[PDB]
Amino acid sequence: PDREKALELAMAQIDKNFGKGSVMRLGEEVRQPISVIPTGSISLDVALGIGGLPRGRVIEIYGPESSGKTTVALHAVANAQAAGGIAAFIDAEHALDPEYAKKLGVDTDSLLVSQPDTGEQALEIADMLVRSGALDIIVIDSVAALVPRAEIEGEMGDSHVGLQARLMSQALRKMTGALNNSGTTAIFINQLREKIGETTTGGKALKFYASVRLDVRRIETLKDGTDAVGNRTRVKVVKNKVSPPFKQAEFDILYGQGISREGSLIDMGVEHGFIRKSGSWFTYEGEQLGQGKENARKFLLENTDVANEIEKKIKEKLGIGAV
Ligand SMILES: Nc1ncnc2c1ncn2[C@@H]1O[C@H](COP(=O)(O)OP(=O)(O)O)[C@@H](O)[C@H]1O
Repeated sequence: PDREKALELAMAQIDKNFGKGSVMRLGEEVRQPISVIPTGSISLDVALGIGGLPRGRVIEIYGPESSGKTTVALHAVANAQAAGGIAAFIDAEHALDPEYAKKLGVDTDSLLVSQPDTGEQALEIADMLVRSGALDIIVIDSVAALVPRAEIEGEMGDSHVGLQARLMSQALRKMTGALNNSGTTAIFINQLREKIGETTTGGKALKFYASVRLDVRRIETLKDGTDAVGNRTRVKVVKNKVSPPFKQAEFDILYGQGISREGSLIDMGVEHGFIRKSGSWFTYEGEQLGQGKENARKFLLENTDVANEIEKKIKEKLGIGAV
């Protein structure tokens, strides 16, 4: 017996029977193009292994409110649009701020929005839009807000049943195939609430249907020195059927703004040694970026020439023109 050979032969059958990515080595150096929608976060794109959210798949972005989920979802929509894509937003929360969305580059006018009467209706409308093949991306707001018609209308069986989960099951069971054929990426936003208790009724069916699952979370409030703007987010790719999972990314979303490009450039620039972080100060090839991630953030903002050559250097070192 020759283990490594016997193994590849197994993995081969494993994948052929259940799909590419059925099994893989955490340390894999992946080489499949696989059309993506840039998360709006460079770090998150790399963490995903394919440079963004896979197209034609079900994506779940779960986490506590205010952790950055909708922002990513919105940045994704903006990116799909820029590539001449058509986006749809199934809204069951009534929270979306189109203004903030425009700010993230979303063309709100061409954005389809639906505000369903019941959970059923909501997924059914999503399913219809999907199989028309016209959509590149479709975001469903709040997994939990997809409450069953029967619950919406007064219907007390004292204890009723576990219907909403089945609602998300049967719905994903028939949508996935269409998404695959259509190539539309379905992002489900899962707002986790209530202090204590990866799921929200349908998030249990979502757990198995998703090809990518993002654990978004707020880990820090950004500052100067008691000055704030917005917080830093940490995302954990807990499920990745297209690349080795369990990776992580971080980024800053300043208040009123989306993901800070410059921030990502400083972060990755340092960890990838392109920019030199000497204690309090930041430097890029002799040039002083300033003392304080913010000043450096600002510096990079003003000197667009730098940043771009830095972005270039980081981009090259990682994801370049493949195939
Ligand atoms: N409508 C808005 N106006 C200004 N800033 C916003 C707005 N929505 C979101 N933000 C910024 O994005 C951050 C994350 O918000 P969001 O991603 O919508 O929360 P969630 O994780 O529940 O989807 C907010 O803390 C804020 O920094």
